[PDB]
Amino acid sequence: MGKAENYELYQVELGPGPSGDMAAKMSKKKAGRG
Repeated sequence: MGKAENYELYQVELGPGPSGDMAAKMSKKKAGRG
């Protein structure tokens, strides 16, 4: 059975980086005191 093969593959097909579009864009936008 499949879990999310078409799920993650769909995200990588939409934006560029898979884990670089949700917490990374918000980490630099609101980092300041890190």
